[PDB]
Amino acid sequence: PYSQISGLNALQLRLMVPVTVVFTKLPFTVVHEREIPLKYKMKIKCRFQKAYRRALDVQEAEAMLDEPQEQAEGSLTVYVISEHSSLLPQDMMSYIGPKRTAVVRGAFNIIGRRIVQVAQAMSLTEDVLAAALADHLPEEKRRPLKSSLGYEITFSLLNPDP
Repeated sequence: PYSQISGLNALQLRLMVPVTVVFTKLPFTVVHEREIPLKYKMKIKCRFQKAYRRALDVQEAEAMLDEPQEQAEGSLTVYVISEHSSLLPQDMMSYIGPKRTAVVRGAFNIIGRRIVQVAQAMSLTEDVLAAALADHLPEEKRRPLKSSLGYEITFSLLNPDP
């Protein structure tokens, strides 16, 4: 398939991260996306799809509210908490827990910027992909191990003087 290969020469990859924001008026479903410049024809564009769902009714909370069945790879789930909810310390405004669950104090642009910052911290920042693709980068960096179908770990104990 020479024609298909030539089409693949310029592949417009876009990456979608399903994030469901839960507030505690209008499901805005705002989408924030950006594209890091690549030196060659192939380009990428990370896309954030925020659901802005209303509530359906800190480590203690996430343990019981998170549904293990509703787990999707590369899908974040943040929870809006009150500006005085005291679930997290008042000096802490964003909480980044494990298992794709976050909490942000607070639709509005000011809070939406916080969700964007938290999502960038937890998924698909420009630096993560810069390591993955470096031949297309316009610039260390290549420290990450390369991709493979398998890896082998060997734990050797050196005993120079038995």
